[PDB]
Amino acid sequence: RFLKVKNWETDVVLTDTLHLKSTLETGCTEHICMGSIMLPTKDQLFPLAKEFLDQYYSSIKRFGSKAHMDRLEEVNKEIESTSTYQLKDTELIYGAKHAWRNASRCVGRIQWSKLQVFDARDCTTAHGMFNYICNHVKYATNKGNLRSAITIFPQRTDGKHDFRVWNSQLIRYAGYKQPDGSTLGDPANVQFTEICIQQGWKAPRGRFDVLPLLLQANGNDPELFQIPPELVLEVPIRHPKFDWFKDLGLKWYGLPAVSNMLLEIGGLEFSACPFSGWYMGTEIGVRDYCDNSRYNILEEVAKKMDLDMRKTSSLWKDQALVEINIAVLYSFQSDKVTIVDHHSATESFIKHMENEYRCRGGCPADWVWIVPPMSGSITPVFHQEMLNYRLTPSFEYQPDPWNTHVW
Amino acid sequence: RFLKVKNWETDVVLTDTLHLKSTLETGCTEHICMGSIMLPVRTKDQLFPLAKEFLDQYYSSIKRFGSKAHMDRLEEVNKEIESTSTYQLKDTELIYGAKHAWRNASRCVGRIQWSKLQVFDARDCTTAHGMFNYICNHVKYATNKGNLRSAITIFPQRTDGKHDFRVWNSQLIRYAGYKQPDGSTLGDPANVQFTEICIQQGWKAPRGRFDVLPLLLQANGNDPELFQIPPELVLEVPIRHPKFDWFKDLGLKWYGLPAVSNMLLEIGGLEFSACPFSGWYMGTEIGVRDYCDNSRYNILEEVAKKMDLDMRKTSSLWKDQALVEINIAVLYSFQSDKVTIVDHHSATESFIKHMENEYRCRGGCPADWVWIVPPMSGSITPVFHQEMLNYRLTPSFEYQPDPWNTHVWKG
Ligand code: HEM
Ligand code: HEM
Ligand SMILES: Cc1cc(N)nc(CCc2cncc([C@@H](CN)Cc3cc(C)cc(N)n3)c2)c1
Ligand SMILES: Cc1cc(N)nc(CCc2cncc([C@@H](CN)Cc3cc(C)cc(N)n3)c2)c1
Ligand SMILES: C[C@H](O)[C@H](O)[C@H]1CNc2nc(N)[nH]c(=O)c2N1
Ligand SMILES: C[C@H](O)[C@H](O)[C@H]1CNc2nc(N)[nH]c(=O)c2N1
Ligand SMILES: [Zn+2]
Repeated sequence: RFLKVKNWETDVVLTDTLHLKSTLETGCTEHICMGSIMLPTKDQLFPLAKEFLDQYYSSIKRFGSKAHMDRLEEVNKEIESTSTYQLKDTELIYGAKHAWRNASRCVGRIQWSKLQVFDARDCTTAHGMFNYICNHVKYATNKGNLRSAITIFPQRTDGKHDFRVWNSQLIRYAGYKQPDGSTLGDPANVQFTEICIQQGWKAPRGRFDVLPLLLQANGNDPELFQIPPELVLEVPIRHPKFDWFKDLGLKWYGLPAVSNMLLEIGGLEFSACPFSGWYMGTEIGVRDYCDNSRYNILEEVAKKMDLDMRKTSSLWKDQALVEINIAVLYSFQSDKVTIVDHHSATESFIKHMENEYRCRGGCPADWVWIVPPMSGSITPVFHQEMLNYRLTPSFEYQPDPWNTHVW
Repeated sequence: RFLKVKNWETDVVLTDTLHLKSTLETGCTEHICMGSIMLPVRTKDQLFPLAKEFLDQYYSSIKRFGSKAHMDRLEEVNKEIESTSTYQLKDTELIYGAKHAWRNASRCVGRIQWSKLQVFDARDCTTAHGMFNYICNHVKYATNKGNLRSAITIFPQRTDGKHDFRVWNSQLIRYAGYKQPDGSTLGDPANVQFTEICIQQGWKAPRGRFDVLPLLLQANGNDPELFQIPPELVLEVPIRHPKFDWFKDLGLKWYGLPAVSNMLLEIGGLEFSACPFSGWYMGTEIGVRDYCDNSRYNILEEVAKKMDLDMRKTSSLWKDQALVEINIAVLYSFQSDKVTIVDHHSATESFIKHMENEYRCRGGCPADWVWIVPPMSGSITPVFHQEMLNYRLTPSFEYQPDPWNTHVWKG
C-alpha cells in the first residue's frame, strides 16, 4: 500500500504514496493485467466537487480556512439548487493544468504548469466555436515557436446539449478509399472524411488535405468550417544527406492538437476541450509515416536507399526507419518549428518523475505509452518501473459523436 | 466470462476464455496497474488441490479425463502426499509440465516452439559433481555445433526448503565483470557481484573482457561448488559487420546459447528450484540490451565514433543509427557462423501466428506486452499493435531470490 518503483539502469528507488488518492478504476484486477488494452446527478456530484475543492484549497495553502469553508458552502448551495455548479476562473485553470499533470500516457508533462488556458465557457454557437479554435491555433502555433494551450467550451448539463469537436485532432489529413482498392491520404481518417463530404465538404481529393472542422454547439447538429489555410503551419520533409528524400513529397503539420477528449474537473465534464503542445519526432516519423495502416512509406524509402529488401534480417526496415526519423527532426528544426526528439523528451520525463515523486509523492505513468515506438531500451524510460493509476482532474476518452448523435 | 483483445493494425479481435483458469495473482488491482514492475515450505493441505488440478489438466490433454487410469493416479498421489507429504511425478507428467511452463511463460516471445523441448530428467542427481555432468550434457546437446535445440534439465524438487538444489549462476553461460579501483568495469557489469562470489569461492579469474564464468552448483542444500565448463563446449561468435571492416576490431564476441538457470519450475504444486533451460537468441537481446544498455557493455559511443556520426546533438539520432548497425552485425555474425539466431521481425511475426493459434485451440495466450515488444523498433513489429492479456497459469516458471541472499552456509 506504500509502493516502490525501481530504475534498473540507475538503481534509484522511489516510494509512491500518491496512488492512495486514486479515484477511477484501471481495468486490471488481481487476476488479469490489462496494461496493453487501448480502451479498458446531484448526489454523486457533491463529493466530486468537495474532493476537488479540498485539493484546490490545499494547493494554495488555505486548506480549512474560512474562504475554503465558504466556497464548499456556496458550491453545495449551488448544486442543491441548480443541480450543477460553475467553476471560478482560478479553479478552472488549476483543474486544466492538473488534468495534464495527471495524464499518465503523456511523456511531456515536465511542461504541465506552463499551459495557457482559454476559457470559452461563454461560447454559444458553432461559429463562436470556430473563432475560439482559430485563435487557439494561432496562439499555440506562434510562428513555429509553439506554446501549449487548451480551449474549454461549456460543460455538459443534461447531456442533450453537448459541445463537441467532431474531429479527433484540430489538424489532420483526409483519407479516401480509391477505385484502385487502395487509399489516398491518411487511412486513419477515411470514416471522418466521408462524414465531411456527406455534410457537404468539397474534398480536394489529395494526399495531404487538411480536414475541415465539424463543430457541435449546445447539442445541435455539427456544422463545417475550414481553418484558415494560413493558420495551419506545415513542414515539407527533407533529409540532410539524401537529396532524393524531398521527392517523396512528404509534409506534416506543426501543431498536434487533441480535440476528442473529455476534461473532468470536480465532477463537471467539459466534452469539448481541444488542447495542444508540440510533437516528439517519433510520433510523425515512426507512427504517422511507418505504421502499416497509416502512410506506410517504409518500403519506398528502403527502395530509394537501395537496401537488401530480400530478408528481414538485413534490418532494412530498421535502417529506413531511422532515416525517416532523422528527416522529420531535421525538417522541423530547419524551419524553426518546435519539435523534441525521443531521447531528449524521455530524459526530461525522468527528471519530471523525480520531481513529482519528491514534491507530490508519485507520478502516474503508463509505460506502454511513455516508452517511444523506436529504440525503446536506449531511452531511460525503458528501464524505469512506473505505476499506472487514475487521478482527477483527468482527460478521458469518449466515444466518437457520430455514434451518439441523434440528428 | 469473455475478454476481447484487438489488433489495431489489422482490426482482428480475439476472445479470451483461458484467463478463467488463472489463480496466481498479477500484482495489479482495480486501482493500480503494475504491468511494468519487474518483480511484482508448503503443507499437505495446499498440495493435494494443486496436484489434482495438474493431473486433471494432464489427463484431459491425453484424452483420458476421468478414466480408471486418471482416478488411480489421483488416488496414488493422494496416498503418497499424506504418507510422505510430497509426491513424485511420472516421467510423462514431468515432460508435459515443463512444456506447459514454457507455453504459459507470458514474457516469452519464442513460444511458437513450446511443444519442441527436450527434457532431461536429472531427478536421480545427488551431488554438485553430478549436477555439473548433467549441465555439461545439456550444453553439448543444446548447442549441437550451432544448430541449437531447446532443452531443459530438471534437478530434484524442493523437500523441506533446507535441501534445495540451486544453480547460483543466473544463466549457464555469462561473462565475468570486474569492478576496477577507478570505478570503471572490465567485462560485463551485470555480473560483477556474482564474479566476486566466484573469486571468493576460489575461481582464478583471467580478468579479460569476455571470461566465461565457472558454474557454482548447490546440491541437496549443501554449500555450492565451482566447476569450469569445458571451453570446447562453449560455442562463441566473433562479431563483425557486413560492410564495416573496422567493426571486427572492436573485439566483440558473444556466446551462442542463452540458458536461464535461476528460475523455479512449479508443476502440480512441486517446486523444481534448479531447472536450467535454453533456446536460441533473438538478435536484439545481444545487440540492443547486452551491448548497448548503459549498465552493460555500453558500446554505442565507440561505434558511432567509428561511423563518424554527428554526436553533438541527440537529435541527429546517432544513437539510433549506431544501434541498427550493431544489430545487423550480430545477426550477420551468427548467420555466417551457422549459429541459430532469429531477428525481431521474424520472431514477433511468428509470435502473432502462435498467439492467434493459441486463442483458437486453447481460448487464450497470456502475454506480457512490456516484454514481448522488442527493445528497438517497437512499432514496426506486429506485437506493438496487438493488445495482450497478462495472467498467470500453472505449470509456470517463477523468479526466486538469488541464493547468496538466503543460503545457510555450512562452512
Ligand atoms: C508540450 C509538449 C508535449 C509533448 C512533447 C507531449 C508528448 C506526448 C506524447 C508523445 C503522447 C503520446 C501520443 C501518441 O502516441 O499519440 C502524449 C499523449 C498525451 N498527452 Fe501529451 N505532450 C505534450 C503536451 C500535452 C498537453 C498541453 C496536454 C494536455 C493539456 C497533453 C495531454 C496528453 C494526453 C491526454 C495524452 C494521451 C492522448 C491519448 O490517449 O490519445 N499533452 N503526450
Ligand atoms: C527457442 C527460442 C526462444 C526464443 C527466441 C525466446 C525468446 C525470448 C526472449 C527474447 C525473452 C526475453 C529475454 C530477455 O529480455 O532477457 C524470453 C523470455 C523467456 N523465455 Fe524464451 N525464448 C525461447 C525459448 C525458451 C525456452 C526453451 C524456455 C523455457 C523452456 C523459455 C522460457 C522463457 C521465460 C521463462 C522467459 C522470461 C525470462 C525472465 O523473466 O527473465 N523460452 N524468451
Ligand atoms: C497534445 C499532444 C501532444 C503531442 N506531442 N502529441 C499528441 C498526439 C495525439 C494523438 C495523435 N494521433 C493519434 C493519437 C491516438 C493515440 N496514438 C489517439 C487514440 C486512439 C485510441 C483508439 C485510443 C486513445 N486513447 N487515443 C493521439 C498530442
Ligand atoms: C531460454 C531463453 C531464450 C532466449 N532467446 N533468451 C533468453 C534470455 C534470458 C535472459 C538473459 N539475460 C538477462 C535476463 C534478465 C531479463 N532480461 C533476467 C531477469 C532479471 C530480473 C531482474 C527479473 C527477471 N524476471 N529476469 C534474461 C532465454
Ligand atoms: C495495443 C497497444 O496498447 C497499442 O498499440 C499502443 C502501444 N503503445 C502506444 N504508445 C503511444 N505513445 N501511442 C500509442 O498509440 C500506442 N499504442
Ligand atoms: C521497468 C521495465 O519493466 C523493464 O526495463 C523491462 C521492460 N521490458 C523488458 N523486456 C524484455 N524482454 N526484457 C527485459 O529485461 C525488460 N525489462
Ligand atoms: Zn495491470
